Amino acid sequence: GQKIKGTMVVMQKNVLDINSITSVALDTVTFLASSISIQLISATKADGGKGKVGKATNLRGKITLPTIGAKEEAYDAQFDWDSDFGIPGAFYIKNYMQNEFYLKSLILEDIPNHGTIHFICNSWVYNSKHYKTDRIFFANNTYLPSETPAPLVKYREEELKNVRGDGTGERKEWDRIYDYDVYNDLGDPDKGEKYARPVLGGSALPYPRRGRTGRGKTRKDPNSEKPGDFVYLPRDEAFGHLKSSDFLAYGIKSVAQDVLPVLTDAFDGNLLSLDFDNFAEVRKLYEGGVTLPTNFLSNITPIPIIKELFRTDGEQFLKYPPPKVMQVDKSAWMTDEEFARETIAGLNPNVIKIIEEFPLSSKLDTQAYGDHTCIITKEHLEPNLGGLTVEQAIQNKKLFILDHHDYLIPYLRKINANTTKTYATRTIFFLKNDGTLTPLAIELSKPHPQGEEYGPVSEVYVPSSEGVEAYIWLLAKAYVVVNDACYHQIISHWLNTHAVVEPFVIATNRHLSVVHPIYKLLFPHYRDTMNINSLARKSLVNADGIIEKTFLWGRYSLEMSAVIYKDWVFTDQALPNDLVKRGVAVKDPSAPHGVRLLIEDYPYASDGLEIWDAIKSWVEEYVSFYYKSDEELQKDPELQAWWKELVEVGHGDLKDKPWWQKMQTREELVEASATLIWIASALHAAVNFGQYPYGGLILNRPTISRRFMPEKGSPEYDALAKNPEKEFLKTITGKKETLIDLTIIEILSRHASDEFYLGQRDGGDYWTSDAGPLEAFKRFGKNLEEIEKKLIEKNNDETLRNRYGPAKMPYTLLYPSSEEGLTFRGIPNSISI
Ligand SMILES: [Fe+3]
Repeated sequence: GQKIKGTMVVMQKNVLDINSITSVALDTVTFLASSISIQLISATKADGGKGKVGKATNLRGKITLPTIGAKEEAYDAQFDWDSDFGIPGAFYIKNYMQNEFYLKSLILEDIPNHGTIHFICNSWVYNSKHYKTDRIFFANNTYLPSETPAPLVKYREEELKNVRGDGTGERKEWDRIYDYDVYNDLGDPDKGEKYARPVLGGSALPYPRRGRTGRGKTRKDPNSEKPGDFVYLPRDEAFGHLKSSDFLAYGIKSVAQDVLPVLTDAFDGNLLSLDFDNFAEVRKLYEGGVTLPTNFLSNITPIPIIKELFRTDGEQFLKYPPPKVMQVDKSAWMTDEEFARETIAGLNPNVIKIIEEFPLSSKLDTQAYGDHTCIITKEHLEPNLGGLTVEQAIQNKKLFILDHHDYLIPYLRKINANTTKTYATRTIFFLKNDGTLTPLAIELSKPHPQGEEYGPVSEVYVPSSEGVEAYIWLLAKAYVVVNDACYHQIISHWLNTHAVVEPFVIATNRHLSVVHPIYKLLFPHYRDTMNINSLARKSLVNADGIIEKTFLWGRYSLEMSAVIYKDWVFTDQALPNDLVKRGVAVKDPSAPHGVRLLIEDYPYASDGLEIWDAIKSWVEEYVSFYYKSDEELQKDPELQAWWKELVEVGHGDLKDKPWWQKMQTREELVEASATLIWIASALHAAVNFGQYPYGGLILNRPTISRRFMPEKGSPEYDALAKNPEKEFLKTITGKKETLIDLTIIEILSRHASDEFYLGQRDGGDYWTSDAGPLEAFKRFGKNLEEIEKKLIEKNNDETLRNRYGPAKMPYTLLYPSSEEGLTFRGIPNSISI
């Protein structure tokens, strides 16, 4: 059997690059007798206990397959083999070109007595000289460890060592070394000792690990990593995009680095007035944009990813879309039904919980802070429409808190010590008999000037519809949104999804071979996570980044994630566990998902549960194809090393916590897997894709509070009485930070046209050999089609008002699919923004 037809498909560097090529470039084109060489490794025949490798073969072709793909080149080789080489199930490759190419696949056809073999690569191959060992790629055969080809056990073992790479050295672009390190690269201690931030990782501050980058330490701090112009992530975790509009992390680097300078100059040099006057000025943002004169612009130029990214037509511009929560009822945002609806069906839809006892305690110590008990008590909780006692309403599963109190208090002196004036809130909600919630009171806690020990200085507030007191209710509500928007951005979003998924991406690539059942299960749920977190570490959660300067906890934000993380339990992220812990549901096996929801028209948890079991059934089906027993899941060395390093290093600051699955069990594997995918896919989508639709109007979702509350016939109070729009505007997020906020969260809410949503979407039809899982993944994808149909139904039911509101905004967030753009819908597989 003479020649086996290999035919390789690839994408060139200039095609997945934001700048490279013209027309005629860095298009790298005429390939022949060396440019690329391939050796075939044997699955069947050995030399020792290692498959035969067979003769460097040049890529003697270059034309059409003819359905190759958009901007994909395909090569061809005729490999001279026989039979005593055996069947190939792996290959080594060498790039002799200057440029790297994106290798997609290699199909091995016309192999005698055997079928056409598939290699799914989706990896870049840089020049041969960058590598000690040449690139190895296995065929699409899923193999548990004690299921490897005996010529291939040593290449599989060898390949996982090279991805692991020792814990030394400064990492390069072309590398694929997954290793961990603490968050010690957020500060810039050398260019001022005020930009120095603490390490998030270890004894003192618990946190997950980030990808190791190995740059040099700082001059002033030997235990903190210097900044870099390039932040490293394992090469294949940074995805290119065939289209320029889809480099959204690049458009967010370019906000932080490029747009922000211009704004800083325009405000400073007064090309722009520093603060908004009416609420009609704020709405014009979305009606005509941020304008600036020709001469200023033609000098401070260009930043072209803010292209038809913001579609800034002509000139004298920057441009925002009208947010959905303002598209149809412009003032819907003021209404207490929209204020409370958004707790259940908004931007940050999972903080709220049941009230178990009353008064309402403080879980912080009295010798150091005091009596931080809630002063929302009994009197003001019995209103217009509220026949029950507080004691009947908790009895009846009708009274709810939004506690933004105790995590805030130790950090509040510190938060308020400069340009930001704020409270540590608490907010009681009543589930009205109509299925909707409403606010019954807000205690605003202020620090207390005679020390932390005689604090707080609390003030309760209740609904109002009269004169000036209307606006005091509004400002009381904004001091709660302010508290929540930064609990969102940081905890519900950065820590709970982005930050805690990183150790999973790293632990899977280091201990679970690219050929493993479970590597391939998890794998599509990691798409661009390491890339958006490396740019978040460089341009968003850094000393003076967009998150500190735009959101309330400021310089203390990420230090606060570490302490809130002291309480992060992985088990409770699973959506049943979550609901059951907050008390907005109970385990009722008679009920549809095995849980009865106490707030029954809670749109996030209602659609959520539908998507949770859709994920959990598939990973259970999948896992069953590969483990017929708990005792053979235990018998897997890679999997047990995956979970061992994950819980011990990855999230090692909680490594001795009692809730960690110990992976002795197939159901332990199934919930561990499903929780992860939930976090990566649906949770993240729930808390992220509704950021510009809801918080794209600072009125509706204010990020910073600059003044405190007007008291009683105060000059502040009479100024608010005179014109209340302006004093409100003076309390919340002022213009400059409104603009940087808005530009980030708009990009952050966009779906790239090349996005991979849950279902149907992985990389290739032949990502595995196994026919069972392939068809079990089309059924899971059909299942989501069906579930979307049930969700589309609940948004035509005009009975469920919580999924519409004063805002008239059908809660489209957990709809598993979507078109590109800034839809209020779609569930990607992963944290891709
Ligand atoms: Fe995100």
